[PDB]
Amino acid sequence: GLIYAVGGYDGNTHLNSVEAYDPERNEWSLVAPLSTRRSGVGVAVLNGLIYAVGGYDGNTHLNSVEAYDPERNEWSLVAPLSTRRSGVGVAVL
Amino acid sequence: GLIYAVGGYDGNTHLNSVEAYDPERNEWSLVAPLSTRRSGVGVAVLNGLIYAVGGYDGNTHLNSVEAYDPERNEWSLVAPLSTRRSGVGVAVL
Amino acid sequence: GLIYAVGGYDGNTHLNSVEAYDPERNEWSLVAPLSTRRSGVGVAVLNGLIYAVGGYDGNTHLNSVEAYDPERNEWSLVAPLSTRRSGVGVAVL
Repeated sequence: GLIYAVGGYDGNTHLNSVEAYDPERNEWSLVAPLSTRRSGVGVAVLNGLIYAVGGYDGNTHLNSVEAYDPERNEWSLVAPLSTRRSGVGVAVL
Repeated sequence: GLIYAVGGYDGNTHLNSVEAYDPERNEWSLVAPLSTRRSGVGVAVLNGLIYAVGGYDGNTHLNSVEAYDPERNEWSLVAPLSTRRSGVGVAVL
Repeated sequence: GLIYAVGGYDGNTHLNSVEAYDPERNEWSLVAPLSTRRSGVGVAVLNGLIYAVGGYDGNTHLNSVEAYDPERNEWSLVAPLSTRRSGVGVAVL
């Protein structure tokens, strides 16, 4: 029941930070950041984990993928994509 | 059972417009626009509302967030992110 | 139970390729590509299909929309948006 906002680009850097919105309280709070800065990142939820797929870290388009476990507040890197992808769409089916 | 397309960038302006697709009829129709133009916007659905998170309005990267109620066809602004984020990934967990 | 990564931009071209992640095996595999290269594409899942909405193909911002049927491994084009939209957010409600 939370909305997670993962990465992106502010007016100054590509972001590794992640924040979560609680609609009951109308508040966002920062949680554990990604391993890598990622804008243009695709995000999906599968088996209670949040996957962050691809993006751009300021230095290169990314093929890496990492998964967030809310029960532990940590991200871990998993198998990368076949190709670097920023501006990627992600869905779970 | 509708697909909402929120904001974006055409070949001429960043967009505040929003349109909804009905697969039964293979048609898109325009609904109420966002308060702000937003490309690179993250969108998620929680408690029957559509949240539009961050993006870019042509003038600045955005920390603002707004929520759409389909029963009223209106968007309203809620608490902003801690940081401006365009190219942000959003998921609900 | 798979995560699909649709389109995007590598360090060399806008992408029509699509790959699917199986968390049980920690592997991605390439499936049928989109009709069009699409970065900045919005993706959502409705009635067992994956919709790819808008984006950019290297030549132009896109109003086209296509839908993937995993049982047939094919994409087909459906009704386009009213407006070209890349950097578009997409959700299903």
